[PDB]
Amino acid sequence: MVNVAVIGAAGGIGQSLSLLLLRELPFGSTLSLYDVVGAPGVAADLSHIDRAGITVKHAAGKLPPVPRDPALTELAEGVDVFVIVAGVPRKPGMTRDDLFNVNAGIVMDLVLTCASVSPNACFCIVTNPVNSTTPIAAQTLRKIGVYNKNKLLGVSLLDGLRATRFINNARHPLVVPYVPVVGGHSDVTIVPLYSQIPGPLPDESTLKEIRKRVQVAGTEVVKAKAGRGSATLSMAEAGARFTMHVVKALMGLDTPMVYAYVDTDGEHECPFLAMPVVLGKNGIERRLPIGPITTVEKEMLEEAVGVVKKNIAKGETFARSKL
Amino acid sequence: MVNVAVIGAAGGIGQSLSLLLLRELPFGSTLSLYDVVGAPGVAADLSHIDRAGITVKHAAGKLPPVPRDPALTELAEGVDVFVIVAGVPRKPGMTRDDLFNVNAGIVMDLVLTCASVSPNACFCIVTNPVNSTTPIAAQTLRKIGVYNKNKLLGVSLLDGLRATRFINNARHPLVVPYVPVVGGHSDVTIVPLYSQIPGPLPDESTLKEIRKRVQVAGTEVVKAKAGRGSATLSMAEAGARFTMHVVKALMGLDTPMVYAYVDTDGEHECPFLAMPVVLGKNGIERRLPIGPITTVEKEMLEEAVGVVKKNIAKGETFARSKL
Repeated sequence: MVNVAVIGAAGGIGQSLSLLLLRELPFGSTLSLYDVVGAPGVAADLSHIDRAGITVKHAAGKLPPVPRDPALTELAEGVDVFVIVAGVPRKPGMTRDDLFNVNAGIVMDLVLTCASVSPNACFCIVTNPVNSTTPIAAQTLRKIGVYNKNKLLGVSLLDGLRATRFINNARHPLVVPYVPVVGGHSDVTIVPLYSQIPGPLPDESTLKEIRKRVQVAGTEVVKAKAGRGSATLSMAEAGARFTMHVVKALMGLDTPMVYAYVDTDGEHECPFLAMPVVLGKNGIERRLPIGPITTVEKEMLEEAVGVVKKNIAKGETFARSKL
Repeated sequence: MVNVAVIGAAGGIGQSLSLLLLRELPFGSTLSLYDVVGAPGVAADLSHIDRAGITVKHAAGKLPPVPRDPALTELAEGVDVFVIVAGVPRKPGMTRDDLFNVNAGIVMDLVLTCASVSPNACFCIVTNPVNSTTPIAAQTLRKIGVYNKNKLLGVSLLDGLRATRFINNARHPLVVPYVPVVGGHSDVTIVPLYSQIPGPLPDESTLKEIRKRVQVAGTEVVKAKAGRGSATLSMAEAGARFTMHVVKALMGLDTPMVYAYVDTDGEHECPFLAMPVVLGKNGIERRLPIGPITTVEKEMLEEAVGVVKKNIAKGETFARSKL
């Protein structure tokens, strides 16, 4: 029925992400686990859970890393959704440029190897920075001639998790299930649109602080972790729920409206944007307009788009330099 | 409504366990997280997930570990369920006896510290070996005079997950939701009762191999992890699901029949046994008979009880030596 592959399944994010998918994947699904170390152990661990009708496959790549790993090529056969989660997490000790360089090459190799075997699969990019790794994946897809603009999804959902949580904490018992977050998935590019959710809002004073908190929430966790790591459990929650939305859409079990960092297909001047889409059996089914926003929200989006464009260009420049 | 504390929440097991509890705890619950390192980060991580009506508390103990940590004493206030999941990994250079001694002393300290503040809480023992750490907890409860035989629960459910999974793999598409597992929670003490599940069974040759695999499934994962770790994801699944059974019973939301390593009251010559109980508003509500079993299952259980008695005596001997 559906075969979902977690590429990078043995890291801190991948393990919890894989656990969530194992518990929620519909009966008859297959969970495929790839990592360059620790994949057999994660698979054995998860295979012991009493899911009925779930098959757990795995493959171990060569350490130290080999490009176009033959083991990944085998695993990628028949996969419908690739969750690209491999690469380094945003932990202290690597700049936002260092993270980009090693992770860009990792995303390139993995997407290249996976799409060469399963070119009609969906690709959910959670490897950071998704503002740049998503266009890098697109360029990789373009290079081998299998790019489908409706099957590449940069996972921006964690922003929505935080934006929803923070506003719900502010006006409890008034609770909403989601908050639109558009633009990008980096501090300067994250734009929550609280004006679009029902109910009275806090003063604009408090609102400014909550918006800022959404944008620097990743740093908030690194600080709370005394610099010993970054968000992994909430990261896994966002990656799984979004993968689930894609899976249910592929199966015709839902046509969900989600916010993701996607190819804009000419609907916005920016080539890629965190924006509302509805998913169907072919991936992105409809690109929706962002909707009415406040002047202050428009100002945030204008500055966000400015650096999103530079994020994209950086990723595309790296990609063409390596082909 | 309910306040569930995960004691050891920053370990591999604790983090995924806490993640599942955050996703599953009913609206209005409180999730409390304690660890000697990393508790603030795990709390910040989980706090960003868009659960409505869930409060996330944490407390950071001293490191190096100090007895009766006052930070734990504060967080223990008002807790209904303690998940003791604070076992230390066995590092190269430690004897198997050394491992038992630090884990037994850890269970003793944390039960002592928590029960002194919240003596009517339920205690779910996940720290291994539960065949011995559960009687150690009981002896600790008895010394401070707050022992409730119905609220001390050794978590043996992972045996049931593997026993259910392996038999479902054997007879698919014939699927059962659970398999009775009695006796203990280690190697020779684990006794699956496949004779009690519906449907035809494999021939006794295949059955012997499946039971053996349940008994040594823990090392199956250690092997698949090249000795660098043990089952954490499936351990977290079992811990969270049993904690959830206890939580729903403390509320008026279920009276579930579960299998757990518990004080047998007067029902068995063995003081502690993995056996069927039904949980209610006061913890264990009914102790149920193990039921009819095969001559082979009877023989396995006889060998198991023999070592469970030794396991108990070992734990109680350690407990008496430290008060």
